[PDB]
Amino acid sequence: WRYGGDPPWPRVSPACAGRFQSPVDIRPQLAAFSPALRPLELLGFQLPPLPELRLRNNGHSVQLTLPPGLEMALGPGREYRALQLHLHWGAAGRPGSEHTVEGHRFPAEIHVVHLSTAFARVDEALGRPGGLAVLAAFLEEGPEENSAYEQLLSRLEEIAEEGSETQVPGLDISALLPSDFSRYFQYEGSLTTPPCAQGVIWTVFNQTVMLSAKQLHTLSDTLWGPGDSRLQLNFRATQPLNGRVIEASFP
Amino acid sequence: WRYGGDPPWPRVSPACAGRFQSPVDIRPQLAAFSPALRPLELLGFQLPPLPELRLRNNGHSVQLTLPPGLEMALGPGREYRALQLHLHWGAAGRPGSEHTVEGHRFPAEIHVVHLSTAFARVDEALGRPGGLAVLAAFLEEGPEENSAYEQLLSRLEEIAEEGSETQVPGLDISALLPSDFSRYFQYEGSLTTPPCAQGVIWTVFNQTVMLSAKQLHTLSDTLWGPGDSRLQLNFRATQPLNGRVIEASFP
Ligand SMILES: [Zn+2]
Ligand SMILES: [Zn+2]
Repeated sequence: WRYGGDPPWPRVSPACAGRFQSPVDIRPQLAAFSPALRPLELLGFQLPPLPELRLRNNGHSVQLTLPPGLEMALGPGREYRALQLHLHWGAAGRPGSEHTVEGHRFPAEIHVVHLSTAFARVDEALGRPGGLAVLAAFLEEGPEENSAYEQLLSRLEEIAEEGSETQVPGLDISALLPSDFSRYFQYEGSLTTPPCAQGVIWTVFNQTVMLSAKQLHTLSDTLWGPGDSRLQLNFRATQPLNGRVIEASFP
Repeated sequence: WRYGGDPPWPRVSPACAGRFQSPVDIRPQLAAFSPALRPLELLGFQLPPLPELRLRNNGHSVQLTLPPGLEMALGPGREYRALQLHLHWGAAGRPGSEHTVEGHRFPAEIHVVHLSTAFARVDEALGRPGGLAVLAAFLEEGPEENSAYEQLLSRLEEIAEEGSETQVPGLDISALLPSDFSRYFQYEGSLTTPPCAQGVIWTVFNQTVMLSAKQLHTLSDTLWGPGDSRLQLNFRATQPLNGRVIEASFP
């Protein structure tokens, strides 16, 4: 499968034709304030330099495989383990976030994908309610260089080739996300690539993360995808809410 | 195991000492109004007289086995199939609801237990978030004989001894539930008997159902449990919320 080209995604996986897909356009006017939504809690995200982590150009994104012991709770009793993180981006002067806010697309977006602690593997969790959870944050252009992101962005040149990988030092994974874990939107949707399984709990932070213009250019300009094409605009089209209500942890 | 005394339930199932158990004390002023909570949808609950349904004294309650085709939804795409319903009650002049409201225990309680349609079998769903969903309603004393409950209550004499069972005509299962499907409390907890599996979505109706004094007496004073012993006071004590916030579908 590819972005913006065949083969249709429903031909690859029937679930990609589900009613309750991601990403979505977040309309904060239509979000339901839900004071049951408490601040997110992360454990084990401050990684030491060793062991190193695998960073891969899989031809659709750059993906960092996370080690065991990264624990995340959406609440009491809603516990998850982090599996991997990856990024979605655009191209020179063209935004490439997956989620939009009132139709506005942001320059890029980070997804941290987690498995519910009730499941031992991803394939048992696919399509099950709350089986997977994703933490998502928008990346915007800021004045300063983000030093947490520089650790990964400085390594993209090694993995320019489609299907290539490299080992990188452990880093503070939580420093790739916003500092405010109390303000977020939450809704139930899907994986945004095949197999597009539903039951995924998406949490989208209100606060954004700032990268420099150079950093954003490095992200969009360095990697190559399938065919002789640049790996760019690697975001799925907006999917309708279809009656789902997005919750907000703040009024 | 048995209600009242030992064997401590943790000795039978260590799961019963989990952090997120049911039932709980509902305190409506501390419940969180969540406008995303939509009216419950129940289709296929209006059963014809045939085929007949199994009604069983199992020593811990009276349980009606439900046929296939009772579909329930808690939300968009969050669907369930009904498995069975059973009751909890007290004894002469003593209430035996499981859930309580601000300390108040009601005469009795009905539990309609469902399986998430993401799972083929109950055993796969046990311990998985949202795997099972229970619809719970309080039973109260009113001036009139409840016609719906009378179809079950008039058959208890036939199954008085522990482990006996009879066949009853199909009935409208939705007629056992309260008037307003838009007004409920919701939280995540557990089965209230061993094996005390967690991940159970409990939906407790704001409105009650009314049975006559004669009907409540009949429920509490007809069935026999484990030993020459009456089947009475078959409720678990309330359990600490341990940080869980009870949500409400209404302000
Ligand atoms: Zn993604
Ligand atoms: Zn019960």
